[PDB]
Amino acid sequence: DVPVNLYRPNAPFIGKVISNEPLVKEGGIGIVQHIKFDLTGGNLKYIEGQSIGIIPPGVDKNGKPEKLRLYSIASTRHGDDVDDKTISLCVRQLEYKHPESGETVYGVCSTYLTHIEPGSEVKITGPVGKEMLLPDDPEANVIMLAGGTGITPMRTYLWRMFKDAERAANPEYQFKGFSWLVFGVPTTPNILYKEELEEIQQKYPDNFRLTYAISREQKNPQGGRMYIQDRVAEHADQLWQLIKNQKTHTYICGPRGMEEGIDAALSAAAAKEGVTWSDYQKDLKKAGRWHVETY
Ligand SMILES: Cc1cc2nc3c(=O)[nH]c(=O)nc-3n(C[C@H](O)[C@H](O)[C@H](O)COP(=O)(O)OP(=O)(O)OC[C@H]3O[C@@H](n4cnc5c(N)ncnc54)[C@H](O)[C@@H]3O)c2cc1C
Repeated sequence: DVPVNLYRPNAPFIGKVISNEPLVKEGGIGIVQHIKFDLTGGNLKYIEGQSIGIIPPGVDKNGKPEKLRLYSIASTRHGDDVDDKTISLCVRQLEYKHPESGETVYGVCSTYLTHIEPGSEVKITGPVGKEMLLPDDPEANVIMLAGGTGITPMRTYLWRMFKDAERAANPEYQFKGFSWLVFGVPTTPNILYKEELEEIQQKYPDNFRLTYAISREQKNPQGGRMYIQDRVAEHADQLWQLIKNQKTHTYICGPRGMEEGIDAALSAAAAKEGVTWSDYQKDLKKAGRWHVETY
């Protein structure tokens, strides 16, 4: 039922880039791009929460052909234009420091993708992943804990749930539960998809809450920079009360090691009612209701 591995690295899909638009507005840190690809000519179907591979051209430092890098899909099953013809990605350009051979090193596939022109041919594999799937239940609660490009599967959920054209195209999924996004980025220019996320909250104030953790603009109560863990600590009691519902699913996506502060915050909340969180979390993972994808 769930589409998986319709294309594989030995015979990938050759898709064309349609658009490559900036998501980091002026004044932000780094480059993150929304890249849309053409899927006509082949049979690549996908659903929300899945990933695709991109194989970059040329060779590595050892002369061997470059491997795929996995990217979370930014679009719903229908694509951004709700036509069943496209797929989108949300790609950060990886750039880093001076003690790693050279002066500034740029990541291979992400610099390729972030500078790619419309009309160019791309090797696409997949879709992969059954870890970040949205339930078919319209009455489910969805907590979304996103850091940076961790917004990317959250975009696919929130678009399916709340965009007018998506609701018209999906008669079996008219969402009426509650969704909460806690989004951690460094600046207000770095709030990826800000205007559309804020449009959804103004249109659906009882069904979507939007919380920001903006590190260069806000401080936590200890005087340090505001991160996603601090906003989870601020709302730990509320989030635990929602997690107790049998129909609540929680999604964690973003940088590796973000799980640690979220676990500590929900541990203090769960302990007030005599529950050890690390054990309750194991049962949620078993039930398929605690979904993690960090990198
Ligand atoms: C399931 C999954 C989903 C993902 N989704 C997305 C997504 O939606 N958007 C997105 O932008 N990315 C996503 N990523 C990460 C993405 O796959 C690639 O890892 C990333 O884009 C960098 O690939 P590259 O080819 O640009 O870098 P490479 O050229 O392979 O460079 C990466 C390598 O350089 C080193 N390196 C990286 N950062 C540093 C640092 N700060 N200091 C020192 N060394 C470092 C490491 O050796 C690392 O293996 C996802 C990863 C996974 C596993």
